[PDB]
Amino acid sequence: SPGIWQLDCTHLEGKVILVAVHVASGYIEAEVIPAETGQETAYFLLKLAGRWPVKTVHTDNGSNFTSTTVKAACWWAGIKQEDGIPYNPQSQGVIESMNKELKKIIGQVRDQAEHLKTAVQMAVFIHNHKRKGGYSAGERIVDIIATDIQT
Amino acid sequence: SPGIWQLDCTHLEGKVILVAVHVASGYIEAEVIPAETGQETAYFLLKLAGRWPVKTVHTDNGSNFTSTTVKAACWWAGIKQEDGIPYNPQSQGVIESMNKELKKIIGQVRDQAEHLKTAVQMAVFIHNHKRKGYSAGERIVDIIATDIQT
Ligand SMILES: O=C(O)c1cccc2ccoc12
Ligand SMILES: O=C(O)c1cccc2ccoc12
Repeated sequence: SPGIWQLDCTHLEGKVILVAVHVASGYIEAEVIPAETGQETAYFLLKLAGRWPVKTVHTDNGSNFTSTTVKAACWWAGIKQEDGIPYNPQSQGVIESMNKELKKIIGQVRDQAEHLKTAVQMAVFIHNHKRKGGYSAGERIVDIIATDIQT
Repeated sequence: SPGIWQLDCTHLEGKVILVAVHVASGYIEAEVIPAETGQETAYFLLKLAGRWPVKTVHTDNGSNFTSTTVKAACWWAGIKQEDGIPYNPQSQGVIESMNKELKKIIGQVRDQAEHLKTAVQMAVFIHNHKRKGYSAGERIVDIIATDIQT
């Protein structure tokens, strides 16, 4: 479904990496923050929704589901906030594996980057460009949404 | 072409807004930074090229064109760096008008945001969703989707 994203928060080097995954394509955006607060999560979702047509977000935990700053940004940006409960459980494993994959890439580039934030963005780039066509996630998200626009 | 972006740096509230415009669609990504440096520009290009299929960037000035750090990020991300000289001169007035438009949006949301960086991101959202009949966000997806199919 073209508008559905999942939030995912993972830890590395005593810092937090906030990830949004476009569930249908596997495409991601990510940022490093010093910790997951509502204010950070709200800003991150605002950035995401100005860049892709975000209709539904599965939030990553109940604090962010509850957070009034996150609810304000979802209201502002037109995003329906949902809980992120894996009523389908293969769903949990998909995210865990991506966190493992991302950290692996971060490790592979870590020495090319002075700051963790550069390595995370190199990781976003390699993730989004990897051919799986085969098509990449970046190709899949564009195809999904462009098919959707023809409606 | 689907892969061509232009960098654009504008100032407001004694801060700098770095903008990348996807030239064919008008779609933008922007960030606030304390000053335009090679390091900031390099990191911004790295983020953009992980998000969209960036093939050529028209750099905004000669310092960023020259910058070793920007050249390094362009190398890493597979981006051809080009100067941004207005070869067709209508190019130029297009950017100035966009900067004026953005700043207008920023003023209209400014009071809903405590920090300039929130207002800038609200402005990117309004800019990219505005219908002109398709929005810039729809145009960039259609352009690149058409591209992928060949
Ligand atoms: O390869 C593509 O067409 C593509 C489309 C949209 C986003 C990204 C990020 C890396 O590649 C892409
Ligand atoms: O509306 C769309 O399909 C769309 C596609 C790609 C990006 C953006 C940003 C807001 O809207 C979009």
